[PDB]
Amino acid sequence: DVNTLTRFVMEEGRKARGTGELTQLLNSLCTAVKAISSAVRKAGIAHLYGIAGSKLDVLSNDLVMNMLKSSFATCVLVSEEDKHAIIVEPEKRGKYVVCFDPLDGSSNIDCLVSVGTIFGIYRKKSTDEPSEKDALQPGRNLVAAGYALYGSATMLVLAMDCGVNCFMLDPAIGEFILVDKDVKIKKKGKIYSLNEGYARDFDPAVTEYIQRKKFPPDNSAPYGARYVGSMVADVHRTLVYGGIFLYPANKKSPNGKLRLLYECNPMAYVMEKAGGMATTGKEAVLDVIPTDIHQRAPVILGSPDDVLEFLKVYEKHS
Amino acid sequence: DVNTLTRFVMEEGRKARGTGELTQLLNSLCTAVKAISSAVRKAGIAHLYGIAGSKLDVLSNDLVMNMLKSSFATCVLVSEEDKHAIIVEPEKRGKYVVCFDPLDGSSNIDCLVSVGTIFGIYRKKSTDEPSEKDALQPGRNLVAAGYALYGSATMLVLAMDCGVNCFMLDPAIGEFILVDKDVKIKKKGKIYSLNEGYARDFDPAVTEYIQRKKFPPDNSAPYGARYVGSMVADVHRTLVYGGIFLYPANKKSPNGKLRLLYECNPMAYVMEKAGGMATTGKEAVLDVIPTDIHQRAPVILGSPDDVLEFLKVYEKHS
Amino acid sequence: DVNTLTRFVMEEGRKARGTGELTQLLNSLCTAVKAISSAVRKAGIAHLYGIAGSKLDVLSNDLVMNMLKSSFATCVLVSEEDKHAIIVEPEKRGKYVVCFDPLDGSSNIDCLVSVGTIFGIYRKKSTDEPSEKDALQPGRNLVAAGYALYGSATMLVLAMDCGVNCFMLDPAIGEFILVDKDVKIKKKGKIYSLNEGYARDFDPAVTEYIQRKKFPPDNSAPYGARYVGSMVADVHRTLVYGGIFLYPANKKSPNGKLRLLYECNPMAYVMEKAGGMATTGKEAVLDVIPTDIHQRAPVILGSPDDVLEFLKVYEKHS
Amino acid sequence: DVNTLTRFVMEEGRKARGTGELTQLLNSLCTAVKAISSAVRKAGIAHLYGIAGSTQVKKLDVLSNDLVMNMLKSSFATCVLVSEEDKHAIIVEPEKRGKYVVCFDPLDGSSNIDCLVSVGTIFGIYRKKSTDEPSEKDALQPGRNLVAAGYALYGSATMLVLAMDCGVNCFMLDPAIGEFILVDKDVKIKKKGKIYSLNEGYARDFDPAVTEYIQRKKFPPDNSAPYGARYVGSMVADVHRTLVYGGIFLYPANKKSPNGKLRLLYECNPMAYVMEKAGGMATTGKEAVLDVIPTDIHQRAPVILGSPDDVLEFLKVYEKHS
Ligand SMILES: COc1ccc(S(=O)(=O)NC(=O)c2cc3c(-c4cccc(NC(C)=O)c4)ccc([N+](=O)[O-])c3[nH]2)cc1
Ligand SMILES: COc1ccc(S(=O)(=O)NC(=O)c2cc3c(-c4cccc(NC(C)=O)c4)ccc([N+](=O)[O-])c3[nH]2)cc1
Ligand SMILES: COc1ccc(S(=O)(=O)NC(=O)c2cc3c(-c4cccc(NC(C)=O)c4)ccc([N+](=O)[O-])c3[nH]2)cc1
Ligand SMILES: COc1ccc(S(=O)(=O)NC(=O)c2cc3c(-c4cccc(NC(C)=O)c4)ccc([N+](=O)[O-])c3[nH]2)cc1
Ligand SMILES: O=P(O)(O)OC[C@H]1O[C@](O)(COP(=O)(O)O)[C@@H](O)[C@@H]1O
Ligand SMILES: O=P(O)(O)OC[C@H]1O[C@](O)(COP(=O)(O)O)[C@@H](O)[C@@H]1O
Ligand SMILES: O=P(O)(O)OC[C@H]1O[C@](O)(COP(=O)(O)O)[C@@H](O)[C@@H]1O
Ligand SMILES: O=P(O)(O)OC[C@H]1O[C@](O)(COP(=O)(O)O)[C@@H](O)[C@@H]1O
Repeated sequence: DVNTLTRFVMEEGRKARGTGELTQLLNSLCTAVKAISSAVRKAGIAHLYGIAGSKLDVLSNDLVMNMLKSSFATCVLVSEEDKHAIIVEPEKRGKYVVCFDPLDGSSNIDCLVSVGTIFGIYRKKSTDEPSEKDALQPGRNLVAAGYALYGSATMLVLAMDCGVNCFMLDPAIGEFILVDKDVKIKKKGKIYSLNEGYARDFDPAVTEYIQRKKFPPDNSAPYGARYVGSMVADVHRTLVYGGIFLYPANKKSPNGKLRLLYECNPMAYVMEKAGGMATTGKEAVLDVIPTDIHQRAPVILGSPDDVLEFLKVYEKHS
Repeated sequence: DVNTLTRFVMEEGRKARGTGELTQLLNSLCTAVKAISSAVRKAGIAHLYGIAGSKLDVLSNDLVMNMLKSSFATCVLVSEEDKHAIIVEPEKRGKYVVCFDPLDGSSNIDCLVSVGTIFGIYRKKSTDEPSEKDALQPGRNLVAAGYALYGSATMLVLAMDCGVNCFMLDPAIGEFILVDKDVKIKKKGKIYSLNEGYARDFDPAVTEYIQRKKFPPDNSAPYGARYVGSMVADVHRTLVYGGIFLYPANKKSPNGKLRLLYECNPMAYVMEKAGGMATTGKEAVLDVIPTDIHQRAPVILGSPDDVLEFLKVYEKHS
Repeated sequence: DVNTLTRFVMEEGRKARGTGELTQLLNSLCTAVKAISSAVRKAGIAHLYGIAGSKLDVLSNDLVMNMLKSSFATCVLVSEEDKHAIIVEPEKRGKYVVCFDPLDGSSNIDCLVSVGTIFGIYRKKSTDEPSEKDALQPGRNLVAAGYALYGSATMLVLAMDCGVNCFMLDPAIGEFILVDKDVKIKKKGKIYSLNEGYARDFDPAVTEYIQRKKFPPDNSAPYGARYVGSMVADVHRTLVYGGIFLYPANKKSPNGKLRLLYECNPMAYVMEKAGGMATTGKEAVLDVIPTDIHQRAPVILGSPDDVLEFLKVYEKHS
Repeated sequence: DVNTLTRFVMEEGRKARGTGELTQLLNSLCTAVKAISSAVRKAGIAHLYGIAGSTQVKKLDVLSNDLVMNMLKSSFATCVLVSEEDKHAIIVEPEKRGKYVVCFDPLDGSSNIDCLVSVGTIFGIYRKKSTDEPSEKDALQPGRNLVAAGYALYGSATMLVLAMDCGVNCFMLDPAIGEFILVDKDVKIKKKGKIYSLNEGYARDFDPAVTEYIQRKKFPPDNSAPYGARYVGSMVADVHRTLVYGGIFLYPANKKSPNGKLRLLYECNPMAYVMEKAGGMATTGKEAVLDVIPTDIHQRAPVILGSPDDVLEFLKVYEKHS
């Protein structure tokens, strides 16, 4: 029996006897994602090249912002693309706070690398007039989170309390189809993913863990290496195949590079609902209390056996 | 003044007062590429999931296999998917021999990684009846070669004598728009790309070259690392951004993993026409005389300064 | 401030404090309509004609049937294609009865004429086992009705107690965009639409009315004539421009050609919700109490002044 | 064996050892038709209604004119272009000139496109017969001189119908891959149909031959079945139905439209040419449409076309009343 993201979230919502706002929100997100995919896939590029006579970052941000605002389900919107939190105008305010990265990985989108949209959804916890402060919530408080991946196909991965579900965008009918239900990550994987160009500034624990993957001391096959350079692609692979992903801290970068509110946390939430783990090396990513909406956080995520092994090496150096 | 693949190839052919076969071939290949892109982007997957009540490898092969047969421009077809060369039926025989990987990278299609269609086109040399022998020419003898990348967008990259030109698929109108003319690769890059999971197996030249990239003995910034794990993706980025790509040999894969006929030679050709290089370490990829349509080869290709640097390391250890 | 059919419908549902089934029903129908639109525009047709080597009646009807069964919102499904009402199996049953024409007008689709999907939705309030007799209801009992027209573009027209709203299918993102709110028909129009090839068989009141259009007796401008031959096209033009559409009785169809349950009633309901009218000559279309799910009715609909003019002529003869 | 428009027109050019200009022209047009089709089907309409806030917006009939004009210019194959939209024939800039003269209606029927009526693009292609600088006069040729002609139909599906001396061929647009698939080869029209098409609102102003012929279609004198009526109001749709089911389509001369309404150069001629190559007929009542020597690029003409027996039957009535 065929299932869409809309049918799926409606049935979850009416079982919880909710007000409808979260379903309104995810439909808006879904619509924005579909438009982003059309633009990423370069539909109508011919017109820009003069076919009739006479920004992807920004257009993606513009779609997520406007679609989310017009949902009447949000009050505060934090985007990688905006210096300050966007306060929804009063007559459109709903009860959710969304943090998102509209087109993650676009830094190298000139080579047609996979990119994605990342989102995490919170309840406003206070009745104060809405402010930046409403996004300064730990990942533990997440209500929903996930990502759209613009890869060889476009897929939305959606994480809630009910688990992780994968919807494939059928572009012929603009409908997100349920194709993988209540997904769970391998307890131990065989791929490791991190940018080894930074090896000279590696934290010595990172160096030892990576060297244990390439030169294991126990009969075992060395892990394979993958590193797309686009987080949504690398994390999604980690979830499908298992294994470990790392953007760790070092001495030039005490807090890693990736941003906690709209990269690290949603991915950490997907991982943990998938039975995986996500650490900074000092604590669970979902346990960090943010003080700045654009703050960075180290992230080591993926299969639990692998993340656990990394923390074993990490502690050995602390 | 807008240009398309069909227009570009017709004009080069009209200028060469040709027979029109290569243009029938490249236009048929374009049709097959667009059907692949639609299918890879999940065209109508909702029918497969029961929307009306009621293999990506195989279909892509069938689309290229049939469209080329149907061009009347080919007589021998070699595909990764087929054990032996396809001999076109006499009624449809043309003068060209085509070696292709129909959906390269698809072993990891489950995580929606970038995939691609790699192709290389030869003129039949022998006057014998057509056979597998006709595909055993050195890459030097290539008339045309290139790839279609199914990434964030679908792009066709075609290399001929005139150079390497890049065409974006506008899926809104199904047309390959010329977006980069007469492309040339950077003289020296800032990215290296190889599966370092086989580090335990690297010969000393690769180990030293890779050490040079993470710990440059000269002041400089270390290279960044990218390994998508799909050759079309990794090579295109190399082309677009510069740098070096490597699949050296290892314990499994003593002759290297990638395929000479329909993976290495097309990419080496694209690269050489772009000002780049492509070596096996011992010789240029295009000088290897094949003996078996599916034989493997080591490959180091990319920006010329980076490949020359690798070869100086190779010599030091030779 | 953009708005979608999905967003519009659940916002009407939230306000009504309803059970959700109507939204699940209409969202499922929307999916069917998007799949039909794609097939109607012949996407994937090249696969039929050999692109890779190796019925719109039936296919559209399968799409509506399964999408409606899948919604859990219907219990009795009457369609043009099926001799009997389809009873939904117990575990998928909802409270709604849907009568539809899955691909109205398709008899002449070999000529690429406009076609569409007509639907009408009644509630069942028996507590008896659902049965075909639950579809024998006057149009007055319609909960919702409308149509999807596959014209130069695809539009869904949806009518409820809150009025008529018009949604454009954006094929780039597979979304139904609200483009015309709370629409109302022109008080009087300038187009009359019917098959004049039945002139030898018209009742004299039909004959007199047509003559008034061609030789206006108040010395106004003659009406223009338009007959696409496809009910959805002809009715939609009537809704947008005003005027009158007629399929009266003739020798081959002594009580009309078009079907009361899933052709006349939905169109009649849409007309009355846009401030137009729909009569059989003797009574309001919506007032007919049917005794057979496939029974036919004469229909005259359009702008109220035009229908009243026909009725003044009809009454002069009865 | 699968055949696209590009492949079918290419192999025709190889057979005749041509310069490639006509193929570059039709490929140009095919690109324009595909862009028009995507816009007609409201491709990115949601941006117009603000899914991304405030950031073409032309009116489709204007977009289509730009699309056809630009593509044809860029084909390097045309010297004089005539459009319904521009009062004067466009002279292609010299750098871009080729041998063909093209007359087209970029989005015919678009007046009612707000009701999502079927619409279409019409074209006819001539060679330049003059030796002078290209001028408007170069498009004042009789339909007889047409090299190729046809139309795109933006109906429930998009289809390009292409007529040349080799006959009439129908190519269905596959929007999934942007390819025109040859689906009906060497089409021919039924010798006699069962549908008549014309705007009967103008009955009061009809010529008496039209009145009689139409009354014959409704009240036949020989116990034949009366014809059915269809009239989309959109020439491309009506003429295509005529090509596929047979029958007759009429926009005839009026008391108040002494020269009909449809434009000779880029509406009647291409439809007349498509009919003639498909085994049918196309008359003004007083001559074959294609024989009319035009003196104005925007002059109009009566046009009766369709099944040969039906047009003939009509002319008998026309000769009786003359
Ligand atoms: C765990 O996953 C979640 C996803 C979404 C949401 S929610 O906040 O967005 N709620 C909805 O979506 C939603 C609720 C609802 C109801 C419904 C039924 C009984 C009680 C109430 N509620 C009161 C009396 O207060 C409502 C009926 C029909 C539809 N329907 O089919 O549209 C509904 N949809 C929450 C959780
Ligand atoms: C470097 O790039 C290439 C790509 C393709 C090819 S080729 O082998 O496929 N030939 C073609 O493409 C091609 C040729 C050609 C001609 C043409 C003109 C004068 C002489 C001849 N020939 C004889 C007298 O024998 C032909 C006219 C119109 C078109 N046209 O616009 O369709 C043409 N297309 C070669 C090289
Ligand atoms: C006139 O137009 C219509 C269109 C649709 C419908 S309905 O019957 O299918 N209802 C729905 O769709 C729908 C209801 C609903 C609720 C909701 C809220 C308070 C009470 C209840 N109900 C109980 C306690 O019993 C439900 C909350 C959120 C969403 N939401 O935004 O998903 C909802 N959607 C009716 C009429
Ligand atoms: C009946 O319908 C028509 C449709 C199209 C045309 S044409 O004028 O546009 N010619 C073409 O299209 C076209 C020609 C051509 C040739 C070719 C071959 C031998 C000689 C010459 N010519 C010289 C020596 O002068 C050319 C080779 C390859 C391709 N090819 O497959 O690319 C070609 N395409 C005319 C009529
Ligand atoms: O180049 P690096 O330092 O390896 O970083 C790659 C990381 O940066 C990101 O591209 C974030 O950068 P963007 O601003 O382009 O979104 C992540 O997707 C990815 O994980
Ligand atoms: O898994 P590895 O050892 O890194 O090898 C990856 C290589 O294998 C390939 O995927 C071969 O392609 P396939 O997926 O078609 O087998 C190349 O694209 C890629 O460069
Ligand atoms: O050809 P006629 O007798 O004028 O009737 C046309 C009517 O028939 C219909 O096409 C219904 O028939 P089909 O659905 O079988 O094609 C209506 O859409 C249209 O109004
Ligand atoms: O409404 P009328 O007078 O019957 O004329 C309709 C005719 O006019 C046209 O619409 C002319 O097209 P335009 O919409 O571009 O004016 C033809 O397509 C059609 O045959």
